Amino acid sequence: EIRPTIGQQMETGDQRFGDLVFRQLAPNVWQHTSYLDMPGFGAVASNGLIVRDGGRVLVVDTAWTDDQTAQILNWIKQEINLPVALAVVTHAHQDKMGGMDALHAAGIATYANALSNQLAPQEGMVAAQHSLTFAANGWVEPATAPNFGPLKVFYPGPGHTSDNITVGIDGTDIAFGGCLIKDSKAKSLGNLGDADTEHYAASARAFGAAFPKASMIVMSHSAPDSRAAITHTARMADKLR
Ligand SMILES: CC1(C)S[C@H]([C@H](NC(=O)[C@H](N)c2ccccc2)C(=O)O)N[C@H]1C(=O)O
Ligand SMILES: [O-]
Ligand SMILES: [Zn+2]
Ligand SMILES: [Zn+2]
Repeated sequence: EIRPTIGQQMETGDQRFGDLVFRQLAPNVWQHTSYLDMPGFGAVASNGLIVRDGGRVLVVDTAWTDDQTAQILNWIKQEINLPVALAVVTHAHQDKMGGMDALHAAGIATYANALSNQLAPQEGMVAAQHSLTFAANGWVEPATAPNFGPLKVFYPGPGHTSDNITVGIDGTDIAFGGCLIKDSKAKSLGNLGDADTEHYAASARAFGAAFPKASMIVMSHSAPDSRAAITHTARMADKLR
């Protein structure tokens, strides 16, 4: 059993598949979890999403590595057995974009914030194939996100990074904050090295206001939580200013 140093532990309802863990969150939504092993420190878990939208699958975030991301595709083939149409990746860091080459090799169309694509090489990441742009209110420009089905992509402003984006799943209780949101019991906002400490709190609140209905808040390094994760993240961020 994988017991992360950072990230949620395995609980009942989790399925181990190769080096990864999968958890069903709703009839057509699963959380993928992958682990980066740091010698002398242990494993760091990272979470993304898998969405079945009719007859295709949509992915939110890669795993840490190409091989782990290929394992996600293999899990999809074995458990869902539908074509993977596209992926949205939520900023240019390894936990979110480390497996882009695996998606590209499989013929999967990839999308990221234009800024993520611009930062990608500087951050050691392969850029997505397509760039999302955003209105001043944070909502994705519709023509840059064609055929996204239930995915509602929102740029909340600079926080964890300047490029961080978020994704709601229409028809479900779920909104995904990626690395921007930490859980309601976290005492740290994680790595603030690339963070905007002035604007973080407003960005966390903007995420909450963009997806006001969502009751299940999914994030990169904790199990899904209530909206208290948003409130708590914003309150920790208030202390940075
Ligand atoms: C879990 C993290 C503390 S690390 C991760 C990310 N860092 C990486 O992907 C690094 N490439 C990395 C280096 C060494 C060990 C683990 C991750 C970041 O800086 O936002 N997201 C951070 C976060 O979400 O707070
Ligand atoms: O990250
Ligand atoms: Zn990051
Ligand atoms: Zn992270």
